[PDB]
Amino acid sequence: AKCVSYGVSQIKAPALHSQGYTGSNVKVAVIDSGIDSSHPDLNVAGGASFVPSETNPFQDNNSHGTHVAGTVLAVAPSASLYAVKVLGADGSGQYSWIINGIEWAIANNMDVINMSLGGPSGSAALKAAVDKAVASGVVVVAAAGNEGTSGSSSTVGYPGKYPSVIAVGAVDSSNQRASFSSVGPELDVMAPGVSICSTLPGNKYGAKSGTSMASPHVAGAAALILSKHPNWTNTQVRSSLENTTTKLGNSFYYGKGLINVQAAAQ
Ligand code: NA
Repeated sequence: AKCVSYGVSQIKAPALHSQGYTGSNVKVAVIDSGIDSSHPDLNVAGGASFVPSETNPFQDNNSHGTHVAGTVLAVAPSASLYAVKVLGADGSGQYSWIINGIEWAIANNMDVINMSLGGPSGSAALKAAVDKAVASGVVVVAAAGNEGTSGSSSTVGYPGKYPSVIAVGAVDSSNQRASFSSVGPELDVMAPGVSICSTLPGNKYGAKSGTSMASPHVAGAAALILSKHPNWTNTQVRSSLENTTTKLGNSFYYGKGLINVQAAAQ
């Protein structure tokens, strides 16, 4: 059959879906390792690859992007997906490629960007890309990272670390922060990211854990909110999202807490 991550119910999407809103007409760029468009439960509307060795953004050699992309879809089934391939088959990519995929989203008028990816070093140009995307009105979401903790140090990666990005940590089914989830003052909200079941390449399904799994729930969520309020700006979308979370533990670890889409959409 299939699975829908349990995070769809947990972030309260079904209520949006039941109000009639499902991400309709919202453009979401899934900045990852491609998306296997050949999957039946997955419809990709377009995309582009910045990985020179891997020229087909609709071919996913890793599984990462298909999974992440199926999670967005699960939260917002009618969203339009763009596969922006910046991570090759090993799971890694240049910062350059990433900016390139980010510059492609701005230019193609994406409404939402999901980056379930991260690096330990800052880039002023990656920082400029995300800032420009947000300035262009795109809602940018990224994984907060899977670096655990380190004393008092922020373990939030880049770009999750920039203030213009919404960095998403991961919770499990019982809202407990996942051991691996990065922490730090830049962590903004949480979403499920432990053993999340989603689509895989070759008419498959599988679960994975990671802030990368959390990120797409928050991105599919912004797409639900948009479909209900297409005139809201990104700033508005994002604010509703942070302002209506279910508070959990302290902020260094959980951020503002878990997102509640029913509430966010108002
Ligand atoms: Na941030």
